Amino acid sequence: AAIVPTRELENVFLGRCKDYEITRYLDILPRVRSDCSALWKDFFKAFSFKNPCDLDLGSYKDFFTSAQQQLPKNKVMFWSGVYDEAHDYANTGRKYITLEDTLPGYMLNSLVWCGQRANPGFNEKVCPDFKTCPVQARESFWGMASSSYAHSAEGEVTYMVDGSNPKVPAYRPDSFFGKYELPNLTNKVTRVKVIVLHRLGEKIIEKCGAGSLLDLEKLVKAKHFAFDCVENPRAVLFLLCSDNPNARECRLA
Amino acid sequence: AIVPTRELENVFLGRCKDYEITRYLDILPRVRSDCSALWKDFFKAFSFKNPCDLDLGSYKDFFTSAQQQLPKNKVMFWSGVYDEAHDYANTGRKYITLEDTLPGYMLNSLVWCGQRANPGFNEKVCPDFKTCPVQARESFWGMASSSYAHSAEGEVTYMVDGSNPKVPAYRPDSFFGKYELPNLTNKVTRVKVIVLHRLGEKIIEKCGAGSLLDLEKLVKAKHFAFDCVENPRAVLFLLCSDNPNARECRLA
Ligand SMILES: NC(=O)c1ccc[n+]([C@@H]2O[C@H](COP(=O)(O)OP(=O)(O)OC[C@H]3O[C@@H](n4cnc5c(=O)[nH]c(N)nc54)[C@H](O)[C@@H]3O)[C@@H](O)[C@H]2O)c1
Ligand SMILES: Nc1nc2c(c(=O)[nH]1)N1CN2[C@@H]2O[C@H](COP(=O)(O)OP(=O)(O)OC[C@H]3O[C@@H]1[C@H](O)[C@@H]3O)[C@@H](O)[C@H]2O
Repeated sequence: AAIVPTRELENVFLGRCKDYEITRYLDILPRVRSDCSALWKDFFKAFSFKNPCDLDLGSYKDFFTSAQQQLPKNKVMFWSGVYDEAHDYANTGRKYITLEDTLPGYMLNSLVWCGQRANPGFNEKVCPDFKTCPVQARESFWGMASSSYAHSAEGEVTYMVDGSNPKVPAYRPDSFFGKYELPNLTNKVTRVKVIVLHRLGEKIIEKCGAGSLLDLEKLVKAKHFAFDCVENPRAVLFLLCSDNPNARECRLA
Repeated sequence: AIVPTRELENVFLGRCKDYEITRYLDILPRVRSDCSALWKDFFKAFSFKNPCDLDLGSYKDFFTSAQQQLPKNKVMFWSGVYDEAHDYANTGRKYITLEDTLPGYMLNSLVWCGQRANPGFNEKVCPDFKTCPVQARESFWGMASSSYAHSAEGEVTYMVDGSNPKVPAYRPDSFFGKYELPNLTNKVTRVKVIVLHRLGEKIIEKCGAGSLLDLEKLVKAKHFAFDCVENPRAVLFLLCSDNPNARECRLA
């Protein structure tokens, strides 16, 4: 019913922020104008002195306005259900960008924090489990993060999905992609390129042009973008094969 | 002459704090010293001295403060193959590299040097990696390698470039040759060499020949077991991911 928050949240935030500013993605993403301390103030204002369950999509809006970078054309990737594979393939910004390579994504990835009403306005020892909050509160931070990131995409965007999960459709309207990313693609986007990941040794569940992927195809087209879809394209298959080289799908000529 | 990192202390302390609270928590222990104490040891090694006035001892206190116990069988060394080895080690999930440990993570890619005048480090320019004598040029990374190799236990892995016509896969004067191999202790049981044959490039070096034979001789003389493989499938597949039309990557 509870989760342990990250210790020294301000120090971690500011330390990640300074590391990023001087050393990370230097030739891949631009620097943000606001200094780390200003970004901290915006971040801490969004959630402090508020019950976690009262947050909503607007809570972190000003922080994301300050933190948002212009993103390289054609390079933005979204992912659903395949965090490791999508990040491994995107290769720390070198092939695609993910939210986690952007400043706000990088500063807060993996961290846990919570406001409270009593002083000092946040809790550094215990946080309620967020499943108890309404969905707009639970999704307050990462939901706005995704919206702001998607809204900055231009050119082709790529969406990597799990095609091997019989319980979770490749495309779902209520996922972060469906709820915060796709609806925020602007007319600067030209094409949605879907990569369907079929895990090695698992029954194939979803296929391009069928089920939820056909629903997605229709929606992308109704939003006036080009669309393509590939299953385990060679480059991704080789990546899966590196972690399971003796899988039947990885046999050499 | 090369460009020093801006805000060196802010970056060191920011990476130090990030690492302390959030990085490698399930694979490497925390160190006892706080980030401000580690800064103090690091800074005193080079500060208020001419930028070449260093030797292997200069960062002794920093490295002893920063050294972590390392996961048995998980240590990797590398020469000439930065991206491939780091990609394969996969930020500590499969192997550890020096760059995943606290001191390697903090200083990786940074540039700094001392000067005599206040503030005791040069924020404008640092010497090219060739103007200082060898024991000074290798002072920080040499001792990082020494300390790291000395903490290795069980099987260790070494990835080398077998496709470089100018530079042997193994050299006694590389960091591995000079600082790592000689610091492997009796807790090490086996040196496992992985030879990278870059895709589409001529093979220069192979297991059981050339400098790999020299290495095998030395490893055995230390009573460690030895094996060597060229482009083992897991590594080949990683290479292929970035170049899937290469002839080495044709599938059944
Ligand atoms: N992260 C690092 O900067 C680093 C630097 C030096 C040494 N390591 C460690 O020694 C082993 C790799 O050095 P070594 O065996 O000499 O391999 P390389 O031949 O690839 O050289 C390693 C780094 O050394 C850099 N390099 C570049 N120029 C110089 C130089 O003039 N003098 C000098 N001593 N090193 C230089 C080069 O860009 C490489 O990134 C490895 O197992 C790590 O545990 C890591
Ligand atoms: N804690 C984090 N959460 C999230 C990041 C993130 O970096 N960290 N997220 C999302 N997110 C939240 O974590 C899950 C993963 O859902 P999952 O079902 O795997 O995929 P979604 O489409 O819901 O979310 C992935 C989407 O938003 C970023 C990243 O840029 C991807 O393109 C999702 O349901 C949200 O509740």
